[PDB]
Amino acid sequence: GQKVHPIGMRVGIIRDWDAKWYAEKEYAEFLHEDLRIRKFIATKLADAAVSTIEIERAANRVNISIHTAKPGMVIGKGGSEVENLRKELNKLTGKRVHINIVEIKKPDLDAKLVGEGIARQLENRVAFRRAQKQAIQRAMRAGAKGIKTQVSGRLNGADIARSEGYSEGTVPLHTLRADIDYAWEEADTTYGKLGVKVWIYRGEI
RNA sequence: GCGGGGUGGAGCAGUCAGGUAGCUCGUCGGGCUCAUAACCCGAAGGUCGUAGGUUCAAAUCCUGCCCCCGCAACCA
RNA sequence: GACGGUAUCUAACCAGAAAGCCACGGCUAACUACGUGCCAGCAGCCGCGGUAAUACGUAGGUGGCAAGCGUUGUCCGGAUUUAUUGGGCGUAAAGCGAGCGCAGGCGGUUUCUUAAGUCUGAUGUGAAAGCCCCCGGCUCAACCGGGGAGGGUCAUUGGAAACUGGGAGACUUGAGUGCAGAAGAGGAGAGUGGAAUUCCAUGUGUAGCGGUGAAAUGCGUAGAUAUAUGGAGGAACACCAGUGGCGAAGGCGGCUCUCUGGUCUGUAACUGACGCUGAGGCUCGAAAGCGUGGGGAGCAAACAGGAUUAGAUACCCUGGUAGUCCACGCCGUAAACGAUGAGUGCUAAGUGUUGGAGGGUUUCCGCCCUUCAGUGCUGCAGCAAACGCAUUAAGCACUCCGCCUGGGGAGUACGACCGCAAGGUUGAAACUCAAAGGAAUUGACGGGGGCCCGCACAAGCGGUGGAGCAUGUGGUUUAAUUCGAAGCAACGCGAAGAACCUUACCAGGUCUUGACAUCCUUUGACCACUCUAGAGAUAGAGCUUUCCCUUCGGGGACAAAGUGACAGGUGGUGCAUGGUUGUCGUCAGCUCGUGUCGUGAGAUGUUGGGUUAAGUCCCGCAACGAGCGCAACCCUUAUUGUUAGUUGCCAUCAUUUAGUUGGGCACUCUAGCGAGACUGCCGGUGACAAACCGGAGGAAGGUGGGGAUGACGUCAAAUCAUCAUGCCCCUUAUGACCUGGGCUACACACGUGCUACAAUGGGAAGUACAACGAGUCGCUAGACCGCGAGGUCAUGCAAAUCUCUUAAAGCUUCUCUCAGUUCGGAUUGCAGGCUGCAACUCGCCUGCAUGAAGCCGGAAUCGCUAGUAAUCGCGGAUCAGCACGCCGCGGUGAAUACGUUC
RNA sequence: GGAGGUAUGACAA
Ligand SMILES: [K+]
Ligand SMILES: [K+]
Ligand SMILES: [K+]
Ligand SMILES: [K+]
Ligand SMILES: [K+]
Ligand SMILES: [K+]
Ligand SMILES: [K+]
Ligand SMILES: [K+]
Ligand SMILES: [K+]
Ligand SMILES: [K+]
Ligand SMILES: [K+]
Ligand SMILES: [K+]
Ligand SMILES: [K+]
Ligand SMILES: [K+]
Ligand SMILES: [K+]
Ligand SMILES: [K+]
Ligand SMILES: [K+]
Ligand SMILES: [K+]
Ligand SMILES: [K+]
Ligand SMILES: [K+]
Ligand SMILES: [Mg+2]
Ligand SMILES: [Mg+2]
Ligand SMILES: [Mg+2]
Ligand SMILES: [Mg+2]
Ligand SMILES: [Mg+2]
Ligand SMILES: [Mg+2]
Ligand SMILES: [Mg+2]
Ligand SMILES: [Mg+2]
Ligand SMILES: [Mg+2]
Ligand SMILES: [Mg+2]
Ligand SMILES: [Mg+2]
Ligand SMILES: [Mg+2]
Ligand SMILES: [Mg+2]
Ligand SMILES: [Mg+2]
Ligand SMILES: [Mg+2]
Ligand SMILES: [Mg+2]
Ligand SMILES: [Mg+2]
Ligand SMILES: [Mg+2]
Ligand SMILES: [Mg+2]
Ligand SMILES: [Mg+2]
Ligand SMILES: [Mg+2]
Ligand SMILES: [Mg+2]
Ligand SMILES: [Mg+2]
Ligand SMILES: [Mg+2]
Repeated sequence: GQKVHPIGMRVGIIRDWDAKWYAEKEYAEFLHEDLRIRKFIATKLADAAVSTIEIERAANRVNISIHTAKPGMVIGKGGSEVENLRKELNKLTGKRVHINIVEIKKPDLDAKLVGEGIARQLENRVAFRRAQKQAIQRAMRAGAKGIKTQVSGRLNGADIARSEGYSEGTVPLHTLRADIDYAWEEADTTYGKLGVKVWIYRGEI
């Protein structure tokens, strides 16, 4: 059957909100500025392994923390690239933006990056079994307590869609204390959308 | 000309022996079934071919007339 | 010298004139694009084609072969698929139903002999050409020539002599005879016994009997059935009785006698291979059937009647003829079965039993051992596709016979033989299919079995189906009644808000780089507002008309224009998809790694014994572990310590109409941090286990109550209108703007609701008790106006402070008095109130008037196991306004569960 | 434990 979102289930139990601000009358305004901020960054930094955006609001300011496995690319030479990002965000948001780059250690354990990686390979006509197996290898070598991956759609151009997935170790989706990262990424192929889902189980909380 | 028949959609009673219009299957509506059949429950469908008489009252008795069916309509 | 100026040779000249055919899904060497969309076509077989075809057609490539390449036809091969080499017959095709036997095939030991078979030597011959072998010739090869070899079940002749055969002997083990015993439903004939059924007669006796799931037909007051005593007649033989016995098989069951077959065991006197098998022939051969003559109790095709049923030419019931029985003569077939031909020998064991034999003990009885022949069970080796067989082989061998060669057409046709007939025996082909089949495996299923669970049923309570109305759906209607959902799992569903908007539909009016983007662009503002026209969109006017900066060259931020790329689709396909969801179901399962078993698919684990809500745990186990689920971690609710004490609270105090003010946070409460339940404690049961039963303490006890949490998968289930997206389609349009209409249309059918049908009530008055929640142009106190909906001035509160919000059921009095009513409140008239630019189509509310059906609801059907159902209100999301819906909240608060057949 | 005997359901997918 259908399963609860692994992150939505643990938000407020062991996982915290990414939108780390409070508001009453500007809640609607702030929320949809965040969506424009998140959408803009996902376009500007599509080439950098940007995983988590945390937004904090202090009066007229907007503090934005960007987690990236390629901090050097995001920053650029002498902060050229991030500085061009604050100006673009300042124009977009209409207020002061501070951008904080955070280094993602162990990107092989970050579901979004792993899912994005598998998605890119499928777009290169890489064997879908191969793409998932080597993602599993990297995650386990990085020390994951377990990893689970799945690809759905018209695999290798098959007329009839099907889902093929692989797992290793433990992925206890019902254990609420388990720190299970999840991501869904889409790979657009010649035949249409392929859905890549990744579950990574790190040290339980 | 000799008989037989006209009553609900069809097939039949009731007609002799006057009082109250039904039975069989079917039709329609609802149930039951995944569905159909079977089954269950409700409803509808004729003032008795048609028009006069007799009577307190007729589908019934009397009379006519129109329809439908089997016979006959000529023998050495 | 016909060939003939032919071969051949030499010189010059030019790459110049000289390649195709088939195949490329697998077999099978060779792959991609278009085109086509179960069409056109391909195809040797399997099979391709249903709008993204390496299989159809074309092209480019590629493969094979090449002056050829392919197709068709024919033969051999592959084909062990007629098996001599070289197969089979328990269940796949295949053992004749069984015996007796002529011919034939085969046949024990041995001496001598022969030598037909067999083996061997020599000679003769097996023409030439041809294949093959050497050797030469043509420039090579083909081709030609020379020399050989090979080829015969050949003849003549000389040898050998084991084996088969012939001849003369000998032998005793096979086979038979004798002698001595053993058992038997073996057969035939003639008698005979009891039990029971039926009929008949006679008493007794009185209204039923009989029968089925339930009934009826039937029998009986003309005396039944039952009961007693008898008589008649037919058929079959209870107990004994037993994978017990006998027989070739079919078969044979009371007892007695007469005639008669066979088998088994000892003995070892006799014969001396006399044997085995056996086409063709002959004999026997269940049951049904046939003929002639008897018999006829019971049973029972047919048949009759009664039922069942949609129909029943059935199953069921009541009857009942042939037949079943006897004699004689036919028939000659059966899942005539061990679905396993006969004879012989050989190849572990264990244990029953029938008939014998021998010995060792036992007083006998019997026990012990050895053995023969049957009959069973279990089980090695071996065999087998497996199932299984296994000294009673399906094992290892030899002999003879029968039979088989894909399924269907066929055991049919024709012919023949046999038969009284019914039919039997023998037995094809055309044509057709690419399968039929055996065993085993995993699932699913069963009107199979066992064990369990769930408001599944049962036990209850209240409903739905009837009425009115609300709402969704079908249908119909319509210019449109937008699209989606359809068994559970569509139908108060997407819609948590259709008057306009929404809106996707329709009519009319309109626009064509566009309502919305990006990119180029240009002598920069654009909007905005104003007026006319217009339903409006829109036009035609007036009027204003932009910033950032750097050095002054400009650029960049934004329009707005221009123009071409492009935009735009709630257009299609949820059978191309991602995501999301329902569903089985919070049911307990679903698997993997390694090992092991199996030829194999698979199996094991995961089953078994317990236990649990649970694949929960324990124990056992050819398994040992692991993962996804279960459980736990999370939320809420029930008790409590501590910290905190306002806006919450008021016990001890004084005060106020007031928890008011002072004062205090003690209690309540709010909220963080903690405490508490863990089978932890105790008794019993249990396999020293898991666990179960009860107990104490405790606010809470065994998951405390509830929630969140939904395994691998299932239904090509839902969604291309949330979004996204492959492919397809539209592009002055299927895009876009506007006003109006529609989505709310109504002869009808269904789903879900609401309100009722009254007195456990209606009406009036008085009085009490919640919780979850919401609030800024919002929630609104208080006062005043209005019958009311509400209006007016005005107040507090961005809020455990103010407000919505004095909850309704409830309780206490009064009234009504069973009435379609003082029940019910549909429908309609009139008059108003709000929100809105506007409520005619289409809003909600109010007053007055009006006062419909409905008297508790057919078949059928739904929810619920307690703070639940039932009933009562309250808040919220969407929302200007608008729900009887949805989500949540508290009040009051039951009935029942024996039990698991359905 | 094992063994011989006593109503209906298009076609493709
Ligand atoms: K082909
Ligand atoms: K052979
Ligand atoms: K036989
Ligand atoms: K010889
Ligand atoms: K005898
Ligand atoms: K006879
Ligand atoms: K024996
Ligand atoms: K054939
Ligand atoms: K409906
Ligand atoms: K889907
Ligand atoms: K295994
Ligand atoms: K506390
Ligand atoms: K699409
Ligand atoms: K879409
Ligand atoms: K309703
Ligand atoms: K209703
Ligand atoms: K009262
Ligand atoms: K309106
Ligand atoms: K009702
Ligand atoms: K509202
Ligand atoms: Mg190939
Ligand atoms: Mg082709
Ligand atoms: Mg051959
Ligand atoms: Mg068979
Ligand atoms: Mg057979
Ligand atoms: Mg007979
Ligand atoms: Mg036969
Ligand atoms: Mg024996
Ligand atoms: Mg019940
Ligand atoms: Mg109703
Ligand atoms: Mg659909
Ligand atoms: Mg509209
Ligand atoms: Mg409109
Ligand atoms: Mg689907
Ligand atoms: Mg299982
Ligand atoms: Mg488990
Ligand atoms: Mg076990
Ligand atoms: Mg759980
Ligand atoms: Mg579908
Ligand atoms: Mg689309
Ligand atoms: Mg509607
Ligand atoms: Mg009444
Ligand atoms: Mg329950
Ligand atoms: Mg309640």
